[PDB]
Amino acid sequence: HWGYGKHNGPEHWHKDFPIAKGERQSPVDIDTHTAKYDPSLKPLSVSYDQATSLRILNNGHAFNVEFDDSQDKAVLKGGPLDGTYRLIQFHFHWGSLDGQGSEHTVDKKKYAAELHLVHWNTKYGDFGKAVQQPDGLAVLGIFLKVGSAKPGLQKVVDVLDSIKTKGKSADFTNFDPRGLLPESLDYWTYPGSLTTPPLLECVTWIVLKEPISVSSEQVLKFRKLNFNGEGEPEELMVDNWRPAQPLKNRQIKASFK
Ligand SMILES: [Zn+2]
Repeated sequence: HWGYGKHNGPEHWHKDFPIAKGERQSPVDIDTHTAKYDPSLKPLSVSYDQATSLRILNNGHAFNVEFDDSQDKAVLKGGPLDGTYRLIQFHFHWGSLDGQGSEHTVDKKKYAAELHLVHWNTKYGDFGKAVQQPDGLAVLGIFLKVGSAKPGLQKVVDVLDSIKTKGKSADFTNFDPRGLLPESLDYWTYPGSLTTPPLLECVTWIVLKEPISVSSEQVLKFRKLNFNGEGEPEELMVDNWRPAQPLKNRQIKASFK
């Protein structure tokens, strides 16, 4: 169907999803000199103490670590947000080479990968209703660079062998997403979209300034995943990132000077 290849990749998505050419598409390049420091932006509140991970799934485009979102167990508030948003899943985008893989860029710099922690606004009741609203989602984006290992990532890396191909899932309980955060919660924010079809313009993006470091071995394991299902020709799950889209009539704000 849509994907990341030569014949079905991002430049083709507008044919099935015309919002791909819309006014608030993501990702974008973050021009750090043009972003506006906004002193009215509050610190982010990340409350992940009671998070309940359940499962990890290869969906053919990335792998999602899924959470129980039927109660306020893992929530994001504050920052640019005016409500309570519940964590539903996180996943990554990454490259075939360490020099690319992120979706957002910073002064045109591409990082090796990018983590998206996806949350939905509880005033809309469920994720499927939230994506139909302009303030439905809050996505926390975190850049990954290759250097020292991230100890909190290793449990994810080690299960990937069990979900090599599209449609495979595995039990994945007791995973603590706090182990994926950098030290600082300084962030940029702007209004945008899902970065995969259906590309809905429902996201408040919150992109952290500080990257996390992961080891070369950790990202190598991401690159052993497959886009295909079992019993089909092997297509490595790499370069599953959408490039930067036009900023159009949007302002990126910074929580820091
Ligand atoms: Zn994503």
